[PDB]
Amino acid sequence: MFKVYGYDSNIHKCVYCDNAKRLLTVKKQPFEFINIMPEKGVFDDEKIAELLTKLGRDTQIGLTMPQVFAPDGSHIGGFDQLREYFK
Repeated sequence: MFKVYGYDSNIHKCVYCDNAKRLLTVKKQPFEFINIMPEKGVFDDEKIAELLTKLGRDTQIGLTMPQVFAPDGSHIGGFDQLREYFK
């Protein structure tokens, strides 16, 4: 299943979050959303922590959301980046 790290609407807004969700549905793939910001204060270091490790072993200065991850456990990217995953 695909894993998306971004916003929904209750805590934070997101226009590209909905668009992408449609992309998958169009391809017929199992996936689920995950709110990286469970609190209006700060994102969830728990999910954000494992995320950082998911990509590699460095840092991301300005990483945008939502961040998706392949079922097997890999960094796919956003829409365009993921579109490549689909093709």
